[PDB]
Amino acid sequence: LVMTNNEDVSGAFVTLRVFRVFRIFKFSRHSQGLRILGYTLKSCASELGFLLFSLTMAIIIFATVMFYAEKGSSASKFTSIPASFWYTIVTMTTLGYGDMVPKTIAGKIFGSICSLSGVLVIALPVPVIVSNFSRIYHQNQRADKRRAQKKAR
Amino acid sequence: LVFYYVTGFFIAVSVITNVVETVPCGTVPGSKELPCGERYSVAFFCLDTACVMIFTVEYLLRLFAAPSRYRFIRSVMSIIDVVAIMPYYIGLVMTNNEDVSGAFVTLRVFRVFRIFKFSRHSQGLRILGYTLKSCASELGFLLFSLTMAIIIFATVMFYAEKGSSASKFTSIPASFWYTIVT
Repeated sequence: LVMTNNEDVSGAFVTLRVFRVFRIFKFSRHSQGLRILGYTLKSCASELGFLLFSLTMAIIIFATVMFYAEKGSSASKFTSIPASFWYTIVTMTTLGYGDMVPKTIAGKIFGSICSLSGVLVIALPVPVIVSNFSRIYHQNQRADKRRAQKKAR
Repeated sequence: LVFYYVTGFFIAVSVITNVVETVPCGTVPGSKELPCGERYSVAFFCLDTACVMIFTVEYLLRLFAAPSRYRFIRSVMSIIDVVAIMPYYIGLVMTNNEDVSGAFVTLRVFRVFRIFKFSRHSQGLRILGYTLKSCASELGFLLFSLTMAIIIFATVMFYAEKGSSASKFTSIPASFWYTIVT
């Protein structure tokens, strides 16, 4: 309202229009699920930090290696280390869009290593996170049943 | 505490600058576009030399106080700092005067190997290393199984899809890529 399209430029309004979806979170009080997932994200806060750090340095290492391996080629779309974060987070996560693929005989080796390394690195939190999700949900389940057994009395 | 919070600073500074030295930025309206790392040659030369200095000064005082001034040299971080620094000293001994494109990146790549100094900072990297060592029996079997499975499936796909129009399966060495992708 304050800034209706009279005083507006294309590079100034979507940055707040995007936030409109942020109202979907009000569903929290409706579903025990979103709130319990938030609580178990908070309870596991120690693990996501290590996941983020490991992911970041692994991206760095493998981006440098693939960059220097596949740098000199015909139209090698690995123009930069900032241009090989995309490829490496695609590979490490086993997406594989196929827009950038190595074509050396060294780049292939390092990509094949990169994919397994990503499978390894990312599979560290997903044990504990799902374990604690189950844990908190069963805790609340026995909580509700305990209160109900109290309401028997 | 402050020594730790200030030595964690310069590993990071070198990492970030080694990252950025490749970003093509600066249109250079006079000539073609250059990587930032070389157009500002002295800017990054000073940074690299300075962080080399900091790592060396840390390394000396680290070594000097070891019970075994030798068992510290066989350490897990000894070779870390050694190979962290050395590709600079060879960058001095072999400055671009005596250099060929196929001889210098093979040591320039090692520059990222200094990122491992973050080990003593985070319990995570060290514990992950210790559990890689504790599971050393399983990675061997994984490597062997992967290698023979690649062999088998590469041969099978090779002989199946060999005869086709532009069948890019020209070789068993040409069907390791496809099979480790799949």
